[PDB]
Amino acid sequence: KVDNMKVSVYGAGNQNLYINKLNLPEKFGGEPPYGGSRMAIEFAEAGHDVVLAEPNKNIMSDDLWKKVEDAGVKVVSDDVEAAKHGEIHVLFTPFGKATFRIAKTIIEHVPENAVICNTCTVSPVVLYYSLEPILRTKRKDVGISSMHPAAVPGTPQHGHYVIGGKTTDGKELATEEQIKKAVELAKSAGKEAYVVPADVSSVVADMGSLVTAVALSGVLDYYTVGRKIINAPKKMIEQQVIMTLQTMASLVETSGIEGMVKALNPELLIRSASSMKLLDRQKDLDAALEILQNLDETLKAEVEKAEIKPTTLVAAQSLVKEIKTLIGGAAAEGAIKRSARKLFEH
Amino acid sequence: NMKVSVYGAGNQNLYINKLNLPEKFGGEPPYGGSRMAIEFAEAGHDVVLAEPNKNIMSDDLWKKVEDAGVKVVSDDVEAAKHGEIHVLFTPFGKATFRIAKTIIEHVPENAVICNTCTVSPVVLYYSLEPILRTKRKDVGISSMHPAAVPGTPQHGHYVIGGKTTDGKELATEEQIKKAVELAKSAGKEAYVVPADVSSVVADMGSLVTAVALSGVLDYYTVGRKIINAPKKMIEQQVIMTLQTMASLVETSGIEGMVKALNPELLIRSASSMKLLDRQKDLDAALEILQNLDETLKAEVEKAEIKPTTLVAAQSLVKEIKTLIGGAAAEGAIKRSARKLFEH
Repeated sequence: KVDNMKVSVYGAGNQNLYINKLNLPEKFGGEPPYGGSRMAIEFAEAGHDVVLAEPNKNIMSDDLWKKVEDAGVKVVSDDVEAAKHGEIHVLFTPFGKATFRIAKTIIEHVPENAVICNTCTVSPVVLYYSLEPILRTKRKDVGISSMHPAAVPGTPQHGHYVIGGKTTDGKELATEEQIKKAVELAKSAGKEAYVVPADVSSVVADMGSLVTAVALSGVLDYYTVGRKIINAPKKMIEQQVIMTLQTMASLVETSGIEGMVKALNPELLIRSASSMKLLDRQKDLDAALEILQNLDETLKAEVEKAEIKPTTLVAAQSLVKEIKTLIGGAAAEGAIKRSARKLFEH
Repeated sequence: NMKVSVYGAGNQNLYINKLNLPEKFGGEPPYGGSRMAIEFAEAGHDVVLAEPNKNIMSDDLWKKVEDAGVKVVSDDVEAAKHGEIHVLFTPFGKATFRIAKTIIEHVPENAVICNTCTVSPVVLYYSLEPILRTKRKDVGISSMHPAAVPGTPQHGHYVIGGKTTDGKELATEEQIKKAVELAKSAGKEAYVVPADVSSVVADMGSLVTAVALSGVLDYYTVGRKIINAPKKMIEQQVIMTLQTMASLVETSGIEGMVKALNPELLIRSASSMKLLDRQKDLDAALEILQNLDETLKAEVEKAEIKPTTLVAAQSLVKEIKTLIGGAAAEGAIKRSARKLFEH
């Protein structure tokens, strides 16, 4: 049963961002409003009973608000009023500011068996962790998922959503029924919807997908050159890929992007990577060599001023296993949750 | 001048006949480890090259090695007793670890052992740590990463692994100084980089480092200048992406990682991020991912996605240090790092 659901959307979307910063109408298409308010509109046009919670009326003009009201969306300023309404709750909080606050505000008011979905930025696993004390105790009925759009809702390019489902390591953050409800809601207005494990969904579909796609292209370039030209052993290539990506992630975590750049040194990196220009067409490498030679002088200045903080070489998944064997599964999971919250929530 | 031992002449068939370095990059054979030996000997050092496989190069190339004043031996133990500095140019499998373990109890007092390519000096240290801890507290571990094949014109420097960013000294200042001088005496520049990052900047995986970095900087620019996303958000997203990718390859291999991330979905989302006039990194990526090899395309669907735990790695390291104490946390980090990168 997935027709005429009661839906709550939180956040109309920063129309100044969409209209003037991204200039979506002229460069991508569609008409405002965009984002969360457009999601509410499309859900309502699909026959769902939709409430949009938005505390700031001034976030868009009266003329765009009329578009929302005409779709039959009910607009409220109080998140708690939207919380009591919906069986599915969609957080449209792109800048990861309000996401935790709104979730914490609504969790003790949402109806029995409600599911709460984040749309972008914050990973549903991190959202689950932030809510876990109540989800484990008083609200075991509530599910956590996500509904990541492929492009800003309202633009022609938005043709699907990615829904965060059971994690690769077997964690169910929402019931099968709750996930099915999110999937079918996502399909409103003719959209495609795909379930991807919740521990990877944000890396595939959110704005960080830019980094994912470019890093992946480098990984595949090296895999090809490594195997087909150099005949470097596969396990060696994988070990180097792991160490590269892990080191880069760890340095950003301790030292920020500027500190990470300072540690890896573009000038050294250009010299080493030039030696790997070994086949016909490696446009990813060509592009990187040119970008790294032409860094912004403002970025460069902040890089000399940056401090490289202590950063420990790890094999991360191997370390997880090792921690489980030392202190047991429950305590290891506690350690993983606490440290994930310290980086991604606090 | 210094007593130097080099281990491994280099696969001349690979450099000359498979890769055709003389015509595609330049220079003349031999390349790799035997060329390092030649250059060190021509700079006035007392060099032994240990190479058990006489057939690894033609007779004429061996004559070049000998004419440079390199002493060639077939036994790694003889080379072990010779050198104050030991440079491993070792087949890029497990031979690095075997040769290191073979020489460590025979090298002189205060010797330093340097790897050249592939293996991180931190991992080499971990592989030898039960011996370094106790019987050979005097022996240092470092690296001399050429960052190009020695003998090619592109080889102009070495990257030397120094004190780690978290403050571990795997070799003394005096040992690191020898590696620097060994590089400078052969007309190369020498750059000391923390040992925990040196293989990432200098070895073949630097291809991946450069391309991944360019994407990180692309998003940093979009994020700050167009979206006005907060810096910490941008950083959190970068960390999540790079960590998830590393973790998926660790559990599931490159194909499993590709399967988990789904190139078609990824292409669609990343396309929406073409928000600047020139993002050649993104353009190149979209073309690469849209046009994957049909054989590669095939082994990805066949791949299994294994259990993979979302972590904040450095936060988790701090968390384990406080939980079980620094000594036990370091043991856990060492063992688990050896399990992936050595075993």
